[PDB]
Amino acid sequence: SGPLKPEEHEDILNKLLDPELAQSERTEALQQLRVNYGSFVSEYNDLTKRNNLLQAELEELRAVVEQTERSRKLAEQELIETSERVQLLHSQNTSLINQKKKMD
Amino acid sequence: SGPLKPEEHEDILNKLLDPELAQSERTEALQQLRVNYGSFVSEYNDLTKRNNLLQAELEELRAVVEQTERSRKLAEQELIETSERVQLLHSQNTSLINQKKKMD
Repeated sequence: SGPLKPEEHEDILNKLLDPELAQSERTEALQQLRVNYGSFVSEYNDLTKRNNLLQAELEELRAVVEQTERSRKLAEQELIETSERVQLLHSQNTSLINQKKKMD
Repeated sequence: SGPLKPEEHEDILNKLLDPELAQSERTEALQQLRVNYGSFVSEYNDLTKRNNLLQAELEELRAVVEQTERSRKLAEQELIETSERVQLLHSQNTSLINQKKKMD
C-alpha cells in the first residue's frame, strides 16, 4: 500500500538487532527497508509534486483576481464618467424647463 | 540536515549485509536508519502541512474572486441602469430643443 508507519519501521529494526539472525531473515528484512524507502521517496515526490502544482494554481488564480479587479475598476470608472454625464443632461434638462414654463 | 538520499540509505543497508558485522557497528547502523526515518517522516509531515496550507490559501483566494466578480457585476449592472438614464435625459433634452428652436 503505502510507506511503513514508524512503529512498523521499528519492528524491522528490532528484528535486525539479533547478531545470530539467519542471513535469509536478515536479507529479507533489509529488502523490506529497501522497498519501503523506495515507496516512501515515491510518495514524498508525489506529494512534493502535488505541492508545486497548487503553487501554480493560485499563482495563476491571483492573476485572475488582478484581471477581475482590472475589469471592476474600469466599470466603476466608466460609471463615474456616465454619472457625470447624467448630471449635465439633467442640468441642461433643468435649464430648458426654464424655457417651457417661461412661455406664458 | 535532511533525510538520506536513497543511495545513502542503501550504503547503510549494504553494511548490514555482513553477518559477522560487529554489534557496535550494527546497532550504530540501525540507529542511523532509526533517526533518518524520523527526520524523513518529519520532513514529510512538514511538507504535507505546507500542502493542506496552500489548499486553504486558494480556497480562500477563490472566494476573493467570487467577491470581486460580485462587485464587478454590480458595477456593470449599475452602469447599464445609469446608461439607460442618460438615454432618457438625452431624449428629453431632444424633445425640449423642439421648444427652444420652435419659438420664432
